[PDB]
Amino acid sequence: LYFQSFGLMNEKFEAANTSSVTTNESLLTSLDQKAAEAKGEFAKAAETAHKVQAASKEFYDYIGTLKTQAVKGFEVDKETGKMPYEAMDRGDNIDDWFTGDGYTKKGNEIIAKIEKYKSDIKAALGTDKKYAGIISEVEKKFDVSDVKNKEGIKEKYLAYHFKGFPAIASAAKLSAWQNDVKKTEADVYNSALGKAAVAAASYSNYQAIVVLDKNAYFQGEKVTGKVVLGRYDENTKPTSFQGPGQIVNGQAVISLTAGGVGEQDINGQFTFLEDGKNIPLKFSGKYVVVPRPNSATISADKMNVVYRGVVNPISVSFAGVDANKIVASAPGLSSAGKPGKYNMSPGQGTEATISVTGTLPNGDKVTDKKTFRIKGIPGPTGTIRGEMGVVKGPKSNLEIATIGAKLLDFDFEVGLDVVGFNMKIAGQPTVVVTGNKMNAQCKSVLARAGKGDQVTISEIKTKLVGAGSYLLPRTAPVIYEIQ
Amino acid sequence: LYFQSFGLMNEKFEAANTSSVTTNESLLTSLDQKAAEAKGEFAKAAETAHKVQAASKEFYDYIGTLKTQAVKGFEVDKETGKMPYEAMDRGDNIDDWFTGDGYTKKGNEIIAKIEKYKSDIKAALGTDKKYAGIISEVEKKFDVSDVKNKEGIKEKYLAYHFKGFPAIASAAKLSAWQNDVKKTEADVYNSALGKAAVAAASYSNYQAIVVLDKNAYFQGEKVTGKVVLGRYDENTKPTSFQGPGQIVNGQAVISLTAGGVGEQDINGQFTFLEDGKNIPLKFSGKYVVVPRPNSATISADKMNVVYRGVVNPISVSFAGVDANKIVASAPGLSSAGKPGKYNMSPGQGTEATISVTGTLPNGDKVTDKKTFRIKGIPGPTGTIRGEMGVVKGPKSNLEIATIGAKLLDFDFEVGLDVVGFNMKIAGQPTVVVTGNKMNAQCKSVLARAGKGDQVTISEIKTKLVGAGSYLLPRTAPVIYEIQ
Repeated sequence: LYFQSFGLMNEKFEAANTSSVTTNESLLTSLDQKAAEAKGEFAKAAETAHKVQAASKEFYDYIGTLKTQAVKGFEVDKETGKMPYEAMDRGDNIDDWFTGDGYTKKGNEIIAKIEKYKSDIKAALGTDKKYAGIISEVEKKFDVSDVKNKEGIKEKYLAYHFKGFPAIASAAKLSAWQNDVKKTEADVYNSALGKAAVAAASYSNYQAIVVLDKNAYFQGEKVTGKVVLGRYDENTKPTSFQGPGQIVNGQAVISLTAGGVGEQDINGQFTFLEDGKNIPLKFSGKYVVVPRPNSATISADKMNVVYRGVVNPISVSFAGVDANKIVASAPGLSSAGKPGKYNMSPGQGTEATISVTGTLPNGDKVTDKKTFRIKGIPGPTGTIRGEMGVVKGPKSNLEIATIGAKLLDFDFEVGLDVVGFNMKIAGQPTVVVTGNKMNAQCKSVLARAGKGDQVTISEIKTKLVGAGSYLLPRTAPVIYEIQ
Repeated sequence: LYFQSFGLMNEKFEAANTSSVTTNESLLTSLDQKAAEAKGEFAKAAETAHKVQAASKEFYDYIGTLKTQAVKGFEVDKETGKMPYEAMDRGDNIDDWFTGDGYTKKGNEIIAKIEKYKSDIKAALGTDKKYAGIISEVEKKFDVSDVKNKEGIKEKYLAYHFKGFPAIASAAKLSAWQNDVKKTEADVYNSALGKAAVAAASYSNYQAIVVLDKNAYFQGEKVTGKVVLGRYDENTKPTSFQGPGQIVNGQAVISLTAGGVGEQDINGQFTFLEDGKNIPLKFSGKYVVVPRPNSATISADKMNVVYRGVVNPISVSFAGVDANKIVASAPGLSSAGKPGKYNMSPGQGTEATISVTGTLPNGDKVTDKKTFRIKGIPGPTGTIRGEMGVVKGPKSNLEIATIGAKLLDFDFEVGLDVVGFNMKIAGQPTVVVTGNKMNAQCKSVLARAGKGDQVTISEIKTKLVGAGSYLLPRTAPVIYEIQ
């Protein structure tokens, strides 16, 4: 009596099919957008989803053709659109599917179509575990093997399910097959998106990398940095990369010729188009350009000497330390008026040690020292009229002469003054003289001298003026020969 | 006449429900395993999936209770398990759902149960776009508002759908509701896994980082490295991290006190448990420990001197260059037998330039030079019996005396020999002597000398032996005074 119950079942199933076309389209679009934007596995998943789209459509559409044939000759209402369910109690419309016990060319054609759907779905989806349940359900729901009846004899699937059935019951069964196709379809679209995203999120797609803040350290300094999981995937395809390199497996191998001097930046970015928004991941890498070593230390080992009573210029440098962060100290040491330039006037003793402390850019203190031998000024050489050794000329020139002293090859500009000496001519005692000139006593003692006679000037007392004033212990004697 | 068609519909739907319990369990397990292993978004998705599990179960089970009531009093076959479909043409069993036009306490109870299912699903799933279609379908399929009949009057949903219907038709409708619950369930399990994995794969979860091979360069050197997308996500939870730091947002901030000397490694790993396998991502970070600057250059500016005819020891060093990679050259320069130690014996000229080339660890060549002034050996001081100036004693001591030369405060061990001199006593001409001893001519010339008399020894010819032999131009004179 109740054909309305079959009418309602068909109404329910068709409403699910109409709702399904929009929801399945929306799921496919999500997968397409994800594939176009992120590529990799999402492009592999979209390829699968579209193969299943075409196999589901072919079958769904073909089912619609069989439904049309089942409801043939029944006028759908003009406004409501619903068929007269009470009038649909015979399956006369689908008689041409079967001949006697078997099928016609049409019946064998339906079976081959159901078969093609299962085969296509099986081929589109792989052998992958993620899809094994989807396939098993398709093969179960669409198992077209002969059905045993109450007697236990086998009946051909289409005859068993549709032969002599009410037209409305047959339309409801076919609408239920359409529900199964739409369900499987959505299952694949949601399973494909998930399989692809799980693969993209796999920790097999990274390399552990140490990024230290600097690569060179001194002992005791805090080494600082991070260890990150850096993407290492072929399927990682940035929309763009700006920087001194090209993308290979989601990374950029970078190179550049080191800039002039100081701290330098390696700036750029990756951009990713994701869910309609552009994702910029900017970077500012850092390196430093240091000057190459350029200062050798070349010293004469016997020359580490400072003279007492003179201003000894000293140069100080400490490679690896800025000239402004170098401090030299010692007794007798002062600044000379240029960076790293000092003056040493040694105190008492045999050695003078100059100590140097440098402050490194990290604030570290570094120390070195050098010992210089303190030497007394060399003995000057006595002179008569500025000549050394044996001075010749008239007796007259000796009487008005100045007794002096010279320091030969001495690299220091000093003042030398004779404060006394001893004069001697044969036959008369030595005259001790105060001053650098011949006494009235000298001139009288010389009255007896003439051509050939030598006058010795010895025990010359030389006063030096440099950094202080000193009475030098020894000056070489000088001789005058009258001619 | 056909109750078998309703029997088959119910058989189909129940077979889908039995198949669904195992497939939905398998989907939930995948999500649970992923949540336990990778956590983050997969734990958020599993929380959603379990809320929907309990709401679907409550409803599915309650539907089973209504089905039992619909098929009450019908003996299922002992072996086959199938109900007698022909015998089930009345809905007498579910009469207690309705009273007159309305419902009983039981009928209102079914409506409240359907309502609770939709509300629970709506509450379990959020307002998130990924789940908007799932919710819309639940609200559509389970819309329990009054249904307009053929006359256009509204009929209560349960009365319209189940009042006076064949028991087998009512069981099939309820089994179809069960199919909808299982479908929605699977939809949520597959949508939750996908939403979570898409979020985990989002490029918003990275920082672009420059990892250079070194941080310090000289101008012109190839700066080398990579730029990687390093994971920066709170939801990135490694199973373990070994290294000198702790994990914060999928990264490890690392620190250590720099080791002794040379190339050092920062070794460790991240491990991730994924799909039953442990994923080890090992790292070996590199740093170098360099010695702090320790060598100052302290020089006496007036002392950059080398003497002609002597072996002048020179020291050479070049900070930033290994002692074995330093090469010094100059005319007169040779090795002294220790690293960086040389000997200079200058040629002709006023200056000697020592050039130094260093080879840096990268093979680079660095050059510096220093000019030294070449000075002739200072004039020696003449001696009689090894005494300088004015030598006193008997005439006897003068006759057998050796005339010599001394270099005072000369820091070089040389050989000095007198090869000639001039002897002079008053009243007699100068005696020119070959040798360093008093001639027979000298001894005869001295026969006339006595107490008080001075003898001058001048024009001393000194031969020097150092690095070669030289006749020194000037030697200071010496005087003898007989007493």
